[PDB]
Amino acid sequence: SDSKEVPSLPFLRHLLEELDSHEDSLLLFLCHDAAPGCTTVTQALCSLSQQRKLTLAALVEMLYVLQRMDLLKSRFGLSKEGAEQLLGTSFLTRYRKLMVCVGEELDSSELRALRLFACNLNPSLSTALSESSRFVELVLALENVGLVSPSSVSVLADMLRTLRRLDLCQQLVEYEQQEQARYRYCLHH
Repeated sequence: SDSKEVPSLPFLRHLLEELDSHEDSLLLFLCHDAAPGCTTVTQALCSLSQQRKLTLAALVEMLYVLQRMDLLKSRFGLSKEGAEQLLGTSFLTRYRKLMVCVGEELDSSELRALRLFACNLNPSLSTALSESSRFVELVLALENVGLVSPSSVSVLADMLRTLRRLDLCQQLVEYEQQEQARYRYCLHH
């Protein structure tokens, strides 16, 4: 394999010192499928390294999703457009990236309403959610009881529609339709 496409871990751990706790949570969520059981970003990166999934493209996509254009420039010499050329070319899935982005378009009041909608749909979720739960944590909670998955996000779309955020609802409906079409007629990132 070409080592050029694999940044060294030390270079990465140093990069991590630039992210705060919220950003760490978002990255851990992005690595949920590939790095199971991990609780720290360091663990997730090590797991990805072991699988040779921690490529230049993967890191660039992570930084782009986190909107850290400062780090894309300083660490990879890439402008926003340069980074966009790499989107969809790593292990990262459109499902996970979309969920992170939608979460960043919600304010605390909207997030609170969504958590309440979820607990009303399934009261069992109350023990997995609190007033400090982030959107990505709400998504994982829904996934863990089978309400949503990478192939089905209509429950979340419905919740967003109830919130009157038809714009976010539409992004999820369109994603589900795109994923369905890809699976059915192509047998995504």
